Amino acid sequence: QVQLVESGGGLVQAGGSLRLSCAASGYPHPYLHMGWFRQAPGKEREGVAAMDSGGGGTLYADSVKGRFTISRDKGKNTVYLQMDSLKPEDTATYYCAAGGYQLRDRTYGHWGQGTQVTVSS
Repeated sequence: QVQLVESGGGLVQAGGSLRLSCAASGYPHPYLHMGWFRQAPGKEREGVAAMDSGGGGTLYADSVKGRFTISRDKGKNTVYLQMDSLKPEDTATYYCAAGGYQLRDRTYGHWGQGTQVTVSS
């Protein structure tokens, strides 16, 4: 139904900055949301950021407020995660998801394969 492709991950220095990209098939759902989630080894997956199709509505996990920014290029159907002031504990697989609500992972029915981010001190 909707396929999602993440890019932009890898090794980065602590204190540094990355921008992740998520390309999606078709067009953004008009009322449901697209989100970034992450899952570190041994831990449950957790929401990072989400937004609506207009782009006006955005929501962030407390852990990343003020450091990460979600946005869209409507010129495509690509959503971005700008990640600044990275910390070692931000190390995780980062996933793009579509068709869900806010940071409620169980409401999303489309998930990317995920992209590794490792933050090196």
